[PDB]
Amino acid sequence: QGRKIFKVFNQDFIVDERYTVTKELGQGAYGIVCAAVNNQTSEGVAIKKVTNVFSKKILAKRALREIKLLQHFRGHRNITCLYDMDIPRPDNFNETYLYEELMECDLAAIIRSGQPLTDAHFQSFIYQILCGLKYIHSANVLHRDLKPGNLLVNADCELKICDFGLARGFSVDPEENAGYMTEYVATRWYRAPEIMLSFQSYTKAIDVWSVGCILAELLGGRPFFKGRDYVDQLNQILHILGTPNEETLSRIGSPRAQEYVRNLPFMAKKPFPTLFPNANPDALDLLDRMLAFDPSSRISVEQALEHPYLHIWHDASDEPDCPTTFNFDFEVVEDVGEMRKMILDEVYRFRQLVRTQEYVGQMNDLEAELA
Ligand SMILES: Nc1ncnc2c1ncn2[C@@H]1O[C@H](COP(=O)(O)O)[C@@H](O)[C@H]1O
Repeated sequence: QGRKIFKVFNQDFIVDERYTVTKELGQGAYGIVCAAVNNQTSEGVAIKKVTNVFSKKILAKRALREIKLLQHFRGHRNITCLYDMDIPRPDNFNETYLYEELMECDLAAIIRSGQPLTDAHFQSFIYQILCGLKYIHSANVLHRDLKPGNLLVNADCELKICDFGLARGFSVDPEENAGYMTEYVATRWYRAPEIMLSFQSYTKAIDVWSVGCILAELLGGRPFFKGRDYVDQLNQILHILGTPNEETLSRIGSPRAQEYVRNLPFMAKKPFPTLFPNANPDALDLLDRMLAFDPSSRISVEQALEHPYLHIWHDASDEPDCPTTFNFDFEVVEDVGEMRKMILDEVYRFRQLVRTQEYVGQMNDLEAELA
C-alpha cells in the first residue's frame, strides 16, 4: 500500500505514508484542503483533494484544466508551486490528490481581520500580483478570476496566485480567440465591464481591471464595486467613473444595454482623491489607470510595473517571462472516457519527473593556461 487513511470533513483522505495530516483548511464546490507535515524532512505541505471529478462533464474538464496549468507554471516565486500528485484507487477513482507548497491564509482573510496595513504593504502586494500575472500572460493564458480569495499569503507577507480552474486562452488571431472555451462565470464584483457590455474584446485588459478592484479594496478596507446583480453592478460602476463618451457608447454590442446607458442622466466622474483623501497620491494615479472604463485606454501589465508607485520594487532583470506558450487543444475533447485516460496520463508522467562571462570561469581558463 504505502498510504494512510484519515477522516476529514466527514470523508476519507488517502495520503502518502510519509505525511501526517494536521489541520482542516476549508471546503469548496470542487474539493477539500488540509495541511500536513512530512514526518521525515519536517517541511509542511498542503494537500488538496479534488472531489467528484467524474460526476459531470464540466467538473472533469475543470480538473484536467487545473492539473495541466499548475504543471506549466511550476517554479515562479509568485505562483503556487505543485510538488506531487497521486490517484489512490486507480481502478474506480473519482478523486485526485495534489501536493502543494503550504501557505497560512488568503488576502481576503487579512482584509477581514482589520489588521492595520501600511502603504508599503499595498505596494508589495500589488507588485507581486503583477509579476505573477506577467508570467501567466507571456504564455498566452488569461486567469479570469483574480480576487483577494485567490491570493495566498504567509507570515513574511509573500504572495502567490492560485486557482486556475477558470483560465482561458488568448490569441492575437480573433478567430482563434473567439474559439477558446469558458465553462464558468467569474465573480461578479471583480469582472471587467466590457464582458457584460458585449464589447467582443476579450483581451488581457480583463485581468488588469481585477487588479484595480483589489487595490481599491485595500485602500478602503471593503469591496469597491459591490453589486447584488448585473444591473446593480453596472449602476455602481457608472456612478464612480461617469458617463462614457460617444466612441465608447457605440462599442456596446448589446442593443438593450446600449439603450439603457444612453438614456441615463448625466454623471460626473468622482475623483479618487475625494474618495480616499488620506492615500498616497501615486497610488491613486495608478488606480485611475487600472480602472479605465474602456479597455483601449487601460494600462498594461508592463506599463504598470514601471509606474512611479512601484519604483522601489521594480527590477526588470528580476521579472521573467514564461519560456513556452500553453496549448489548449485538450478542451476540444468531449468524451468522459477519454478524459479519464488523459488525467491518468498526466499524473503518472508527473510523478516520474519529480523523482529524478563570469570571473571564476575567466580565471580558471587563465590558470589551466599558465600551468
Ligand atoms: N496551498 C495552500 N496553503 C494553505 N491554504 C490553502 C492552500 N490552498 C488553498 N488553501 C485554503 O484552503 C481553502 C480551500 O479553498 P478552495 O481553493 O476554494 O478549495 C481556502 O481557505 C484556501 O485559502
